[PDB]
Amino acid sequence: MKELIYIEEPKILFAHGQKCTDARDGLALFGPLNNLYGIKSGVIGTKQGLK
Amino acid sequence: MKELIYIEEPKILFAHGQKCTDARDGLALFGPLNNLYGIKSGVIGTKQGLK
Repeated sequence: MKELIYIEEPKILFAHGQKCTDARDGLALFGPLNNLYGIKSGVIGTKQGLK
Repeated sequence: MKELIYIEEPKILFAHGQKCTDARDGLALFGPLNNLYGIKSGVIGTKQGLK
């Protein structure tokens, strides 16, 4: 037989120095790294498409 | 002796549809017309000058 070696799943850091393999799970529980006060979004498109 | 008329003071609109001749008083009581979630301020200068 021929050996296959497994690499440990990398961890991505989130807010408060917390680590988690999953991005969605870690982000939903610990939050993002920096504080964005708000997203002032600009919208361009059809008036029907704005709805 | 010559005539001298007076014009009514102009009013400026604030939040909640409220009007006030002054701006400092108008903001101090009613606030601005639109809401900015936050101001992300970037600073360029010396280390001493950032203090």
